[PDB]
Amino acid sequence: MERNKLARQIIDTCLEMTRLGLNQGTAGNVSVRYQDGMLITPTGIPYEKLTESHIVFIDGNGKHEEGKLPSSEWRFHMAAYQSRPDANAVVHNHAVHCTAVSILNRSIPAIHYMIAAAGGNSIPCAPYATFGTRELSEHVALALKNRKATLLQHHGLIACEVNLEKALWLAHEVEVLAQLYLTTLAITDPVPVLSDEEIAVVLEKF
Amino acid sequence: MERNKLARQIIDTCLEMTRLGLNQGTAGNVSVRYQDGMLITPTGIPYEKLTESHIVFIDGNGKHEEGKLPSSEWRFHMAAYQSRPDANAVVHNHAVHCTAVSILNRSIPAIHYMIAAAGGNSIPCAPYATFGTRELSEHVALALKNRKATLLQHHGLIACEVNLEKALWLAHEVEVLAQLYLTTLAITDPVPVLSDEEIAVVLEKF
Amino acid sequence: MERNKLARQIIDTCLEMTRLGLNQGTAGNVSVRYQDGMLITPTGIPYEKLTESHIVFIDGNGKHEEGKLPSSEWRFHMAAYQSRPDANAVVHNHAVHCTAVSILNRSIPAIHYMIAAAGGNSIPCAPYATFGTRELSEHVALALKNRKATLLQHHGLIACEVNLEKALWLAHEVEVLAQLYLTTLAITDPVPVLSDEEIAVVLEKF
Amino acid sequence: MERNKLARQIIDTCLEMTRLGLNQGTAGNVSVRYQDGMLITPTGIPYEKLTESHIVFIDGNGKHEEGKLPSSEWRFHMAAYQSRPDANAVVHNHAVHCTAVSILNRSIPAIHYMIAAAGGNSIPCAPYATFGTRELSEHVALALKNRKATLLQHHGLIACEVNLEKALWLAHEVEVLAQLYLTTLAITDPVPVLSDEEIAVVLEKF
Ligand SMILES: [Cl-]
Ligand SMILES: [Cl-]
Ligand SMILES: [Cl-]
Ligand SMILES: [Cl-]
Ligand SMILES: [Zn+2]
Ligand SMILES: [Zn+2]
Ligand SMILES: [Zn+2]
Ligand SMILES: [Zn+2]
Repeated sequence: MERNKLARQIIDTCLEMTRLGLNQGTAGNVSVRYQDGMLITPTGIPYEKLTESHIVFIDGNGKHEEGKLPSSEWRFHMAAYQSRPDANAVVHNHAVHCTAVSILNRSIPAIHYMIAAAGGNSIPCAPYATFGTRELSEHVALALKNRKATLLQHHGLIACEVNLEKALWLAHEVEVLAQLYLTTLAITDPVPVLSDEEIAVVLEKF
Repeated sequence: MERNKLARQIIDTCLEMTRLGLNQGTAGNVSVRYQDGMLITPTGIPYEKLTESHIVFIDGNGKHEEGKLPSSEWRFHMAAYQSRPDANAVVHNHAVHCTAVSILNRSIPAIHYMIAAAGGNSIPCAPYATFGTRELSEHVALALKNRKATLLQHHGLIACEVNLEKALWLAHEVEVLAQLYLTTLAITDPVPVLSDEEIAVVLEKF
Repeated sequence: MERNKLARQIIDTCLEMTRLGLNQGTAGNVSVRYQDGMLITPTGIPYEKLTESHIVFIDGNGKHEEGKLPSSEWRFHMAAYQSRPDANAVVHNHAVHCTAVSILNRSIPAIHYMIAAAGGNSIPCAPYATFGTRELSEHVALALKNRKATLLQHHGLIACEVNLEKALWLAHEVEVLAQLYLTTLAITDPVPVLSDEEIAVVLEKF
Repeated sequence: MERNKLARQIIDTCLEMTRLGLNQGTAGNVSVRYQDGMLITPTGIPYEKLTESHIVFIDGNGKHEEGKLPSSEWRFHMAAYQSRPDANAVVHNHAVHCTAVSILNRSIPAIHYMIAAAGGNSIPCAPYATFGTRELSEHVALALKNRKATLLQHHGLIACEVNLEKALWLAHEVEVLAQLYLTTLAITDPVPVLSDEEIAVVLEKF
């Protein structure tokens, strides 16, 4: 674990996240668990201007290194890490389809077998609270108790995994599931779903 | 403030606007406040052929330099500048989702907290008037009185900010909000929204 | 008018058409009026393998040069040229949104002022007939009598103008109008439209 | 037929499949009939890291070469080859629009004349069974009896042809048909379709 290799990967994740079309508009933030705190993207610097030197470190007490301002949404990354001790990377964005489903304040049900990737038969939707607020942190910490990803009402998506690319994958996969959901929901409501049992089998094979 | 640095930035904005997919089809126009008038993109020259020498200057009386024809939609950029004395850059386009919402002649309500970026709890929709017409100018001037962005009925979007990239961001952000609106509107009407008060809090934190 | 400059432009149009996302899937065909016949893209050669030598010439009697097979849809390009003597370039594709509207067998009404670009207050939809059939030719010739573009039922789009880039623009603009149509149609039917008179004014300013 | 030329083409297909936007999210798998077995993409290696050496060979008894793990979905490629003895390439993905239609568990009817490309007047939808399961193999083998492509319920798409690019084309064409279907279905249900007879004519001209 070297501070700079981790910093390079974070910028690469931010770039790749723009490449898949998850980033752009409000823009997300990425972080990796590090030492006692975490390394997180800074607030207000477009991925283009980013460099290893812009990545900020927040320790265990929420104290960030002097002269650097972490993401304005840094509080819930810590809630992510505290809630899922197995997570080493948190990716947060305001991707279009995820955000739209959270505007309807709905969980995404087992419409496709890959939903097992988040750890169960659903992608939850955490209740609304002002961004960067402590109450929002509880909402998300509670949602990630049993799921690796959650939607944030009238907000976006937050997904975590053991490393950055698996976290990016998950986040990207949740956009896909969100889009399949919106698309079929506009034709039939409720949308057909796989039973909990089939999901159990898939979870088994995963 | 150097005429040519500003001209280069305008072409870059036009290029970037095509990159985000806002431009193309009818095509937009960009301008920056300058001296007593403004520097605006010329009518009928695809971003590709553009150069610093094509950027036209219109003074305070609406007089443009000889041999150059400004954008056919130059009149409402002036209405933008006159209405918002704090705006130094106006970006206008006919982006797909913004235009679709203006076809329904609806304002975009507080469906996501970022709507506070336009200065309030909504993105208005100005009434229709022929393009390049003076009546259209009033409609837009009235809409931008209290908002940094407005939709134009059966037309498109017009957004302004203190500089070009913030204006481009806003314009891009309004497309996102427009798309979240259409998507959820096709499933439920009315779409859930944040109360004016929550918006007030966000405006506070912004 | 040099056979090879025209051939290079056609391949460029085919490439650009793929770039805007109009081409791909079934794939389109482009042609330019030439001498007594026309120069048209050949059947079954992906834009990538294309070269000036693949562009085929069909004379006035429908006879093509030996050893080269023109587009399987060459018959209606001739109907385009015969119907609109002012057209020097025909672009045909099976773009997604245009094709979807033609599946509903609906004309696109005056939902946006740019519809005047096709020459009136609507984009018609020609009746169905097997592709490469002579009856299909009449359907399209009749539709282009008074419009520069037309949709083909359960088929796609065909647009013409005085040169290739204006034809490409139009075709691209019709996809935009098609998409605005589908999007608002899924929320309200009928979709609000500009009166014939407003269109008349726009036609005047165009 | 050289093992390595085939391996290079498979990686190129995987890359191109990402380029059209079919791949990404769950990710697909490609294979080519080879000797007594087939050459298939390996499980868990992003197209970027892929190389000729990662392509795995499974013989006729389902035995794969030591030290290499084939795609977790290799069983139904064999069902593809056994069902369609004329197929030499199978492309499988979880493309967005195909998957959404299979979530509704609907076949795609003759909404556009190109549907004849799959061999008839429809694109079927095979019933659900756990991935990599033998029962899923029967479902797909039965569906491909008379069609070159089939959708897999709550899963994705599987298309085959005589070679890789024709298989890629078909797969891409099915996404298009899937999208035209969803789009018009959200406005009218049932969506207008061409009669079996018209399809017969097209099949004739194909
Ligand atoms: Cl549970
Ligand atoms: Cl107000
Ligand atoms: Cl008329
Ligand atoms: Cl049959
Ligand atoms: Zn956020
Ligand atoms: Zn305009
Ligand atoms: Zn065609
Ligand atoms: Zn699969």
